[PDB]
Amino acid sequence: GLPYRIEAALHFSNGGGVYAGIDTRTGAQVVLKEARPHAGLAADGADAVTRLRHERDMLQRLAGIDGVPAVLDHFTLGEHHFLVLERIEGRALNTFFAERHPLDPEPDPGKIADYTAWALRVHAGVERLIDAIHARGIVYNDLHMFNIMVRPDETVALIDFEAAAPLAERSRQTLANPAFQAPPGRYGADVDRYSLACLRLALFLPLTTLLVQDRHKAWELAEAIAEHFPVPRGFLREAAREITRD
Amino acid sequence: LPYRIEAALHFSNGGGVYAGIDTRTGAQVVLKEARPHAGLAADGADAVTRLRHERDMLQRLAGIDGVPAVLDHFTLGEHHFLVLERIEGRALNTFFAERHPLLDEPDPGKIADYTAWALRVHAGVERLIDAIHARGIVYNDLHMFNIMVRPDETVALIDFEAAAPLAELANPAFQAPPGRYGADVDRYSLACLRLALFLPLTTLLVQDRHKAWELAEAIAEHFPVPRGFLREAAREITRDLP
Ligand SMILES: Nc1ncnc2c1ncn2[C@@H]1O[C@H](CO)[C@H](O)[C@H]1O
Ligand SMILES: Nc1ncnc2c1ncn2[C@@H]1O[C@H](CO)[C@H](O)[C@H]1O
Repeated sequence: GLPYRIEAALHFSNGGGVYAGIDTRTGAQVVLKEARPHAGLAADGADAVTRLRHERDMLQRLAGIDGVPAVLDHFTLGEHHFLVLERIEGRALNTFFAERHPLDPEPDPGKIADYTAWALRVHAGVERLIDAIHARGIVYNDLHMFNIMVRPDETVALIDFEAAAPLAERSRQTLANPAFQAPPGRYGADVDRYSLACLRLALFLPLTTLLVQDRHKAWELAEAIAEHFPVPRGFLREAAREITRD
Repeated sequence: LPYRIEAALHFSNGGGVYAGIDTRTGAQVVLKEARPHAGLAADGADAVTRLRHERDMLQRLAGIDGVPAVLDHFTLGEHHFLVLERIEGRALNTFFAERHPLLDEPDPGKIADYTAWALRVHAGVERLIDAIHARGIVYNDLHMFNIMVRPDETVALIDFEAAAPLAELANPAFQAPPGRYGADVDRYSLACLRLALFLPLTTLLVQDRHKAWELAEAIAEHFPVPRGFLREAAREITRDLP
């Protein structure tokens, strides 16, 4: 009875799945997230349905922001919740680290300068987006390469908002970034300020060194990037300043 | 150190999965990493805890064809790494958008090729799950996203974080039934998989398990699936309903 044709199974995790579909009335591309309840223990945490409704709430707080997927529809069949979101076209930032990173040992500085400009675009777009989210009273809590969409026109977007929370809440909980240890004792907009600094270095470091080097090496990492990329040098300095503020 | 990360595959609950190559032997490997306190869940488990648990399950299942081997595991500071063998092939869920939508006024030869293919894949999933139970552990996340179809059409399973000993839930297509335990949890998932291989995606998500017999009827009208196959699935899925 649905007006949506589900055409692809993208992901499933913890009672929640993500599918690509089609509005049959308009042909419009959509994304479907759905959740099923789990009667369980408190130690089990929030179930898929509870986390689905929080994400919908957060996306409704952020409606109208360019870079935040719109909520098109929501319904329940029995206790099966469905959340219909607009589909952000483009590629996630983590898929650029496959090819666009091996900037080989000795490459053409034409491509080096082009990449530095490109990376600074992406961080600036992600920062503007994060700023607009803070203006609604929301702190994204999960900023990293796997959540950042790079659209065909080079503008950016963020995919998963299940981890976002109101800014007024004061929570010592810090989610870790793929590259550096979670910073001890941070809340409010400072959590995103930290992830953005991590992203400023990650955009230039090769994947292997990303996972291996810890946050005490940030100063070394900034100086190393400066010698190999034409970055305005205080830009990298300020990232290492933010990552090592404790 | 002895690995070169080539691609960033996924990051969830403070844990990253990366594709890599052993710099010595040149072999393809999968890198999983976790930092302490990261991904702290309501039950006190962090990403290191889950990674330690996944290695334990993989070690108890060593030697089973279809369970990725544990190649390496080490720490770099407080940073834990788990190096697994790369399963070649495609995840079963990527076929559900490519192989079986065109089989809507369809070509009967292709309908038959797909049917024999799906019964082979499901039978291989059955044997893998049987060998795993024999080793005393129950898979818990058996569904199309966890099954790899290798080049030779043999199957493997991919994520063993959810695995647990038989001593001590929801499926993409249907709700988990109340109070099933032991190896019976895995056989419910296998039953759901039987109908899932033959249903269109929208009917999978929309139809609940009260309609199992109806969906089994619908499947036999499009596919040459033996009826006992579909009825064992419908019966197992409804075994505790009015
Ligand atoms: N609202 C949305 N628009 C486009 N893609 C979405 C999406 N929500 C999830 N995805 C897809 O999930 C994967 C990353 O979690 C994929 O990287 C990502 O494509
Ligand atoms: N040993 C392995 N061989 C191939 N792919 C692996 C893998 N381990 C994990 N993946 C891929 O990572 C994602 C989530 O773990 C995907 O679920 C999964 O495709």
